[PDB]
Amino acid sequence: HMATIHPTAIVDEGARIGAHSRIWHWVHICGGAEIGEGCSLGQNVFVGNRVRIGNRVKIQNNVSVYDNVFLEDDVFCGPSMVFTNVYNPRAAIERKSEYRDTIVRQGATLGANCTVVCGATIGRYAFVGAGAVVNKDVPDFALVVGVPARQIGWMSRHGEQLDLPLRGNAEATCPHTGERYILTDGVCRLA
Amino acid sequence: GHMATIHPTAIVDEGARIGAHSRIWHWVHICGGAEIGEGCSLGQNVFVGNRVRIGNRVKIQNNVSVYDNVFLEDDVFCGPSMVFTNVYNPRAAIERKSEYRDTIVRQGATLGANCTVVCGATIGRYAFVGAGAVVNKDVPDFALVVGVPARQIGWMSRHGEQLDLPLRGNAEATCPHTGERYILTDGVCRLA
Amino acid sequence: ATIHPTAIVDEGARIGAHSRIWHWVHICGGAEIGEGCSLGQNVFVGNRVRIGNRVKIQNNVSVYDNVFLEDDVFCGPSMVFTNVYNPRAAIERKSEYRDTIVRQGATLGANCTVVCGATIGRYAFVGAGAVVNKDVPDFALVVGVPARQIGWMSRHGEQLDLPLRGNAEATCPHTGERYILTDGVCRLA
Ligand SMILES: CC(C)(COP(=O)(O)OP(=O)(O)OC[C@H]1O[C@@H](n2cnc3c(N)ncnc32)[C@H](O)[C@@H]1OP(=O)(O)O)[C@@H](O)C(=O)NCCC(=O)NCCS
Ligand SMILES: CC(C)(COP(=O)(O)OP(=O)(O)OC[C@H]1O[C@@H](n2cnc3c(N)ncnc32)[C@H](O)[C@@H]1OP(=O)(O)O)[C@@H](O)C(=O)NCCC(=O)NCCS
Ligand SMILES: CC(C)(COP(=O)(O)OP(=O)(O)OC[C@H]1O[C@@H](n2cnc3c(N)ncnc32)[C@H](O)[C@@H]1OP(=O)(O)O)[C@@H](O)C(=O)NCCC(=O)NCCS
Ligand SMILES: CC(=O)N[C@H]1[C@@H](OP(=O)(O)OP(=O)(O)OC[C@H]2O[C@@H](n3ccc(=O)[nH]c3=O)[C@H](O)[C@@H]2O)O[C@H](C(=O)O)[C@@H](O)[C@@H]1N
Ligand SMILES: CC(=O)N[C@H]1[C@@H](OP(=O)(O)OP(=O)(O)OC[C@H]2O[C@@H](n3ccc(=O)[nH]c3=O)[C@H](O)[C@@H]2O)O[C@H](C(=O)O)[C@@H](O)[C@@H]1N
Ligand SMILES: CC(=O)N[C@H]1[C@@H](OP(=O)(O)OP(=O)(O)OC[C@H]2O[C@@H](n3ccc(=O)[nH]c3=O)[C@H](O)[C@@H]2O)O[C@H](C(=O)O)[C@@H](O)[C@@H]1N
Ligand code: NA
Repeated sequence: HMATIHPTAIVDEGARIGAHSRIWHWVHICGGAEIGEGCSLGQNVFVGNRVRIGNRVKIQNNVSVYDNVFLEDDVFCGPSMVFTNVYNPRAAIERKSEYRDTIVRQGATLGANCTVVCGATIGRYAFVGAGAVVNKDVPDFALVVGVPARQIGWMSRHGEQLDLPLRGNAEATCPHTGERYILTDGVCRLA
Repeated sequence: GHMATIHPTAIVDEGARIGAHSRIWHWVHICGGAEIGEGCSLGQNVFVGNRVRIGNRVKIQNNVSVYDNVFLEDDVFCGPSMVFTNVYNPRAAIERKSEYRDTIVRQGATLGANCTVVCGATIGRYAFVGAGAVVNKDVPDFALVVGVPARQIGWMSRHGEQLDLPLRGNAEATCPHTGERYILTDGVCRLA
Repeated sequence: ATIHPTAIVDEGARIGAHSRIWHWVHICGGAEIGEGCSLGQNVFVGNRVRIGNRVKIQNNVSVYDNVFLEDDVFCGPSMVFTNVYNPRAAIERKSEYRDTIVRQGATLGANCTVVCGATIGRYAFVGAGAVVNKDVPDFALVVGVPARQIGWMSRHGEQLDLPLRGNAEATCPHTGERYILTDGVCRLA
């Protein structure tokens, strides 16, 4: 049941990778990293030391999970999406002491080639469209697109838009499962 | 010296079909189901899935992952770190391997550096997707599209320069490099 | 320079003291890299490339032929350079490369893209994800697709209290250094 690791991958002494996880070609994981069970890390992923990745997190090719990135259970990182840890980098000024956290909450989907400016929290089951640039917190269930990203709707856990306004108070059901969502002052939650 | 073939660091899985005179560079991984034509170039860290067909003289720059259900015709150009997809609405907790949508890129299309194509879109012959655009709808033959999301702003000749053609209606234009004539018919561009 | 054993640095490449080359980097034999640089995972460097001193290049950056990086340039993770403006696979355009010159202290944010031909000014700052397709003035802060200027960044890397255009003066509070905006061009006084 131990994690399976491609022979071309480099997992540095000390790293913790949970059962049933799968680590693919030319992945490098630093020794501080903690990765849960049933994760998948695609070709050329990088993982830093100051990183916690939960269970069943699927990370596509070419994603660098840097120090100060935290991924909850069931997060999806699409191909070539990009995390950061310094807000205002300058090569002349080492900013390793100024890292900002990026927290991605359970079930959030980070679309292909999106970018997340450090300091943002991405809420539970949020959905960041392909290519978006996130530079503010993303509410639970929010669908955001564009550069920079702006909220255009709400996404059910299953991954389809809810017939719910952005603002105010309202209720709606998932078009697939029928489960109910409540909007209260512009914040969406599961009933 | 000798012509480069397949860099020794590449991994080409048993079964892959690669045409003559193609060049596969450092730390490329090609899956066993893939078919790749003649005269192609695959840059550093390319990935190619199993359910993939790539034509002839397809030039793929570094860091492009040609996933299952992407199909590239002859003379397609994939710019550095452009991005294909195959699931429209991914959720880690919901496996969607039976829900892949095709991305078909027709002959001569150019996909600019760091663009992204949302699966399901078809990219027309000799289309031109500007650097960093995000394509989420079909792109007509010859269309020049830019932006997030991508919008059509012009028409690009086979040579790769804008044609003096309006976006809609009927019109004609000539490429000054080749003298090739183009006809627009109710907003659809073709070579004469 | 210190070079990870998985990196491939082709014979002829010049790499200065105190530089660090990380996992599965490939550097071509014509490249010139200065002192105190850092090249992250899977970086690629072409032959017709000059990279100055103390240039920090994060993972997944391809520094292609005709890209020139001055000292103290920062290239963020997965940012993207180009060298052909209008590529077509059928038409080899290796003779038509356009230069991309990135001047001293400029920062290229994560996952930005620079269309070849642009010059990026000294201490400019290209926001994460921007697509640059025009020259970026010294100290300009630009964001968006395509990139548009929204302010001015000090060397330290925080916005200066200057109008977007016009004539004005400002001081960096971290260093006390003075900036002068003359006819929309910012400089150190
Ligand atoms: C967000 C997404 C799921 C579409 O959701 P949807 O509910 O079907 O939304 P629609 O297509 O109706 O689009 C709604 C609006 O948002 C815009 N939009 C949708 N996705 C967008 C994106 N990624 N970037 C910018 N705008 C986008 C649409 O253009 C439309 O606006 P318009 O009418 O002004 O043109 C899809 O576009 C997307 O980004 N998928 C991600 C695919 C991916 O990253 N997969 C990775 C795994 S392989
Ligand atoms: C599209 C491209 C070829 C320019 O074509 P062009 O016919 O010269 O067009 P122009 O530069 O006149 O631009 C026309 C409009 O489109 C905009 N535009 C052009 N390219 C754009 C891009 N990639 N993204 C967003 N907008 C863009 C321009 O800003 C201009 O708009 P504006 O007048 O409102 O500012 C070029 O910008 C590009 O994207 N090249 C791709 C380079 C590449 O990917 N190379 C990879 C191989 S190394
Ligand atoms: C540019 C940046 C430094 C913010 O600078 P700032 O002076 O704090 O600017 P603000 O956040 O006040 O933003 C000012 C405006 O520009 C917009 N903006 C800021 N950064 C943006 C970006 N990258 N793309 C698009 N828009 C952006 C903001 O949304 C705001 O406009 P709005 O009011 O319409 O929303 C930051 O967003 C950024 O891009 N950092 C780069 C991180 C990176 O690449 N790190 C790499 C090393 S790990
Ligand atoms: C990766 C990281 O967090 N980078 C931040 C950092 O940059 P940098 O150029 O100094 O790099 P870097 O820490 O040396 O690592 C470079 C590469 O070496 C590899 N690397 C490095 C160390 C290690 O122990 N293992 C390893 O694999 C691994 O491949 C790694 O990617 O400081 C910058 C800053 O000051 O603003 C921040 O903006 C950056 N986000
Ligand atoms: C690659 C791919 O098509 N991913 C889709 C997929 O995700 P995932 O995390 O389950 O991955 P994955 O199939 O295990 O392959 C991961 C990596 O392992 C390597 N890989 C994998 C298998 C193989 O035979 N060879 C190989 O190299 C190779 O490097 C590969 O990149 O299911 C998602 C979903 O359900 O929504 C879809 O959104 C994703 N687009
Ligand atoms: C990389 C580069 O500058 N590409 C430009 C080029 O495309 P292309 O497909 O012909 O490639 P390429 O020169 O064969 O190199 C491909 C890969 O082989 C590797 N490579 C290649 C040669 C070499 O000596 N060493 C090496 O590592 C290395 O990994 C390299 O990335 O001609 C196009 C064009 O005509 O418009 C331009 O738009 C492209 N910007
Ligand atoms: Na990218």
